[PDB]
Amino acid sequence: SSTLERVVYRPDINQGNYLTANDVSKIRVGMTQQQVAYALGTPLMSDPFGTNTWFYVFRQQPGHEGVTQQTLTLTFNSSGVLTNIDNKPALSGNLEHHHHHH
Repeated sequence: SSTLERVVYRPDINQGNYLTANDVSKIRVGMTQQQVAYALGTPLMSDPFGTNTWFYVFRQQPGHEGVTQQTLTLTFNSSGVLTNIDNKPALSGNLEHHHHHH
C-alpha cells in the first residue's frame, strides 16, 4: 500500500516582501484605520505629532528609467477616516521621467 502524495503548490503567490497592488486597492477613502489596517495588514498607528500618513509601496513601474515609481501615501484625519489618498503614477504627475534631457 503505497502512499501517493503529490500536492500542488501555486507559484502565483506573494507571501511577503512587498504589498500587492490589488491588495492596497481593497481599501477606500473614509475607511477607518481599523479596517484599513485589517485589510492591508498595517500595524496600529496613532501618532500624537499629527503625522497621520501611512506609507506603502508596490511594483507597477519595475524598470525603464531607473527612477520611476509612485509613492502610495495614505492620509487619515484624527477620527480615523482616510481623508485623502496619495496615488499618482511616475508618468508625469507625482513623478516624471528622470531629468529633462531633450
